[PDB]
Amino acid sequence: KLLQILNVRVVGSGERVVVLSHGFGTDQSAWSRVLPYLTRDHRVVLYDLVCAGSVNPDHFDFRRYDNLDAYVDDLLAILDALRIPRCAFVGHSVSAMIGILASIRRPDLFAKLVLIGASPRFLNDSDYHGGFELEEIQQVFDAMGANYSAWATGYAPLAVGADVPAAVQEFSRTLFNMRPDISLHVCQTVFKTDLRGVLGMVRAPCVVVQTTRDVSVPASVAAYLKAHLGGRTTVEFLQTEGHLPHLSAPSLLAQVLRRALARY
Repeated sequence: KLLQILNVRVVGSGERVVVLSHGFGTDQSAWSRVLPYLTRDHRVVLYDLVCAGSVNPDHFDFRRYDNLDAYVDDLLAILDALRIPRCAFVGHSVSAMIGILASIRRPDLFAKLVLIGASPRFLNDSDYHGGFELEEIQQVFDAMGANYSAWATGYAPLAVGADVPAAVQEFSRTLFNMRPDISLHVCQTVFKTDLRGVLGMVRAPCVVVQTTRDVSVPASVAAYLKAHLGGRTTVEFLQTEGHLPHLSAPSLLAQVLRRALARY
């Protein structure tokens, strides 16, 4: 079942296992440029989220995946299936949220988290700056429904951030492959998620990767995570911008991953 359905791949080798888990609009191919920096040293597990365009969309149960817990269930089932008792987990965006929840459910299994493009809550609240307002997201949801292709075309370069045409082309490729109803549903699920209250339950050490601008993650979010995450947390800075550094600046991201994954 799950190992086939979610395109699970295990590559490299080592006692140090690391799971790479992609974000919204991409699939595991997003990791392809960083992957060669990890596989000499680590056993690496890749998989696609059930909402990825590279997964048959008829597996997407809208009821089941109404919250991120169901995505955590998939991740845990994959690791249990592979008989992995201990790993480091690298998660981008929605997968950083999944990683946080999964590390709380199973603190035995998650030795270290690396969180990229990460936020505990995207909507603003009283003295909390998430980056988004309700009326704004309502318009986003309408645009995704009215003309998904036009929405995706506009979003891709903004997510990449830096003027890196090859990264825009690549992210667009996978974004256009998400089924639009699934896309909208995931987008809604992420915007209703608020992990602020459970951050202190994370016991794993955490590296939060901050780029110099992310359209979906204000600069203040990383300090917030560092202040509230319950494990030993550091913020590591890349000297370039964007929400998708694994696509736009993979060599630089790989340096941070090699150091973060050295011991755990």
